[PDB]
Amino acid sequence: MRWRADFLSAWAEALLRKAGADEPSAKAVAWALVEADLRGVGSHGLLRLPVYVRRLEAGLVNPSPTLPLEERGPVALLDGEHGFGPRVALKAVEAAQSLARRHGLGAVGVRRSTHFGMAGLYAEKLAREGFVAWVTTNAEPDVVPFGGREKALGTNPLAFAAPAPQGILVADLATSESAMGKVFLAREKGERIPPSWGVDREGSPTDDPHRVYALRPLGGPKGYALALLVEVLSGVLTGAGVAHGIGRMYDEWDRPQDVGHFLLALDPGRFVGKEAFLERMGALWQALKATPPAPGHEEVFLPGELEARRRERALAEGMALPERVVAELKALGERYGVPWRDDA
Amino acid sequence: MRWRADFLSAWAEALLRKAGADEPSAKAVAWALVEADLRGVGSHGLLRLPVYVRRLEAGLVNPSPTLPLEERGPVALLDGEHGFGPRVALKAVEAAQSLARRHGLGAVGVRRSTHFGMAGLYAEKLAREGFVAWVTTNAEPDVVPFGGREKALGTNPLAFAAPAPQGILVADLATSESAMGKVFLAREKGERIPPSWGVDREGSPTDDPHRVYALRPLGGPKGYALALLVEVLSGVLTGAGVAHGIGRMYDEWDRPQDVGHFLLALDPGRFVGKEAFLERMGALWQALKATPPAPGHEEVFLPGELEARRRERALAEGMALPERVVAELKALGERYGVPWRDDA
Ligand code: NA
Ligand code: NA
Ligand code: NA
Ligand code: NA
Ligand code: NA
Ligand code: NA
Repeated sequence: MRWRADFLSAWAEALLRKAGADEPSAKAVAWALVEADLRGVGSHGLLRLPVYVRRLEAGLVNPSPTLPLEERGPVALLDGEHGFGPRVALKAVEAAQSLARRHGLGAVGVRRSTHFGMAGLYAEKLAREGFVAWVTTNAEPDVVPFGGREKALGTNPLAFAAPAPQGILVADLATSESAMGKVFLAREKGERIPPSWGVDREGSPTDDPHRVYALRPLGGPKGYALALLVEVLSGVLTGAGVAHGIGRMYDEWDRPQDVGHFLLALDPGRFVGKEAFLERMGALWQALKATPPAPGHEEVFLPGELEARRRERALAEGMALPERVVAELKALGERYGVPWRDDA
Repeated sequence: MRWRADFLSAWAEALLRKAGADEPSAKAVAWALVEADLRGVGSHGLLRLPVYVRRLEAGLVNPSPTLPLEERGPVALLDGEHGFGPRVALKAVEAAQSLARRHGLGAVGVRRSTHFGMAGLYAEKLAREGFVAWVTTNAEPDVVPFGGREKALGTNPLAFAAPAPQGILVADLATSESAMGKVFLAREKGERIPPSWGVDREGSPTDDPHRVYALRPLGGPKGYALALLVEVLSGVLTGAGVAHGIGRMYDEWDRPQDVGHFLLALDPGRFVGKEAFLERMGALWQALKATPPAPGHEEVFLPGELEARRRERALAEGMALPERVVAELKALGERYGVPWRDDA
């Protein structure tokens, strides 16, 4: 069962306004979640709308932040004022590209934000402006450090993007084996998960998403190191919450999260040159596509390539949603007087 | 059998001078390789000296580069002129910290360099100057892309570092399951390797380092995406060799490599603040050390922590080297009239 993305986008925005979010915030969230679904990244799509709205309802999210920005040369600090992550992140994107246009590069350290959805969306937006982009965000601890048995770091994802003649190369990855959102998606779809993703409360691997207590770092020490890099850039460096100091969106309803983000935009025009960069990216892209596939693969794909293909398809045939997610969205619609669209 | 690091360092430098390297280049290489050995990273230690010298002998390395540097605000491009990687990289480090001191951040794109050893060494040096550091380098293809069966990308490692009250957090990781240097080390030590690291020429996993044809990306798609990020920053963006365009240090003796590197230094003083940054890093460090260990672990360690401990120990008790490496170094010493030190 597929749904009209444009209708769901309008619906989500309306529900958010009804819940109290101002116009730019409601649009930013509707955009971030639906865009994720379009690309086939359900872990960061409308599946998240219910908890996002509940956080607002509980008074843990700023519905209309001013978003103070302080510039210092090619560096800028953004105060999210506890606004919705997508709203905060989109302003960070604008600030980063503006700084890069003027100085050749721009770094934005964000504090007091909240879960911002798919990191790749922001990196992609920056790349569409002609910049090489690097975007990171920390999160409440859900992952054991390498060699440890208790949660110490968030899934702390990182995203990177760069323009190419063939399209936008976009990488989006949690530094743990898997993002927690994928565990949530499995729960909604009623599916088992790879047992290497996490362990139960007794430290044993489990393929039951409902029994996952903590996640494991990607490839042991390496994913652990990457999680720390993301933590330093997104949290320590910005003035935002750091690891255990970050409020848990799903478990702590006493105060705002204070999630931090880090965004860096680089102008290739200041390096090898804009035209040269694109031609070189094109040759790299071409080379990867020309690589003979491994068994079980029809061809090699660039990060973001399949996502772009899925988006086009979903915009034409509609986007899919798990029955359980729809049921929750319907209940949410009734709670806020913005009924699920029967024409969607 | 352990050896005096100071004696080996002096020996290597002398052999390099004898082979034709100028003073700064010989010192840079001796430094990079021995420092790697001290930290227990033999994959990037003196094990590499023989091939480095052979590259110089064959006329594929500039023994005394001028190292032209072009600054453009917080960005700078460095022409390695085919000099030894460590020599080129050390100048990049100096340029990066200088730019960061003036602008708050500094990015250096390096082209026409060669294998530079352990990336973590450069990130660490930058962090000791008070900066958050990010260092990457591309390399000739040795890794299959996710979904592919032929080599398309180098092990393309990335390193990150940041100062803390307890020490310097330093992450150093190849984006493939393992670095090729670890495969070489296993060969010298006469040990088997994890079969998940690479495949033989027929595409089958092998635990025999002598039969490894291609390596696999870290955790499939994620390591592949990370390798591309490193390739874009180190190669595409800099004007250096890109993937298949990079000369193979071990297999192609017709022309220089043209390896590229990317270095970024961030001044925390321009973000949350220098003092605040250190205190926050200290709390994060403390939290990780306080995490209960998993079975088989005595405690949780920070990236770079064990490496620092090993360095101190090696400086006091001497550094170890595989018998096969020593034998090759001895043959090298005789070839260049700089005999292996019997007092080492
Ligand atoms: Na209420
Ligand atoms: Na009310
Ligand atoms: Na992804
Ligand atoms: Na010769
Ligand atoms: Na000669
Ligand atoms: Na390492």
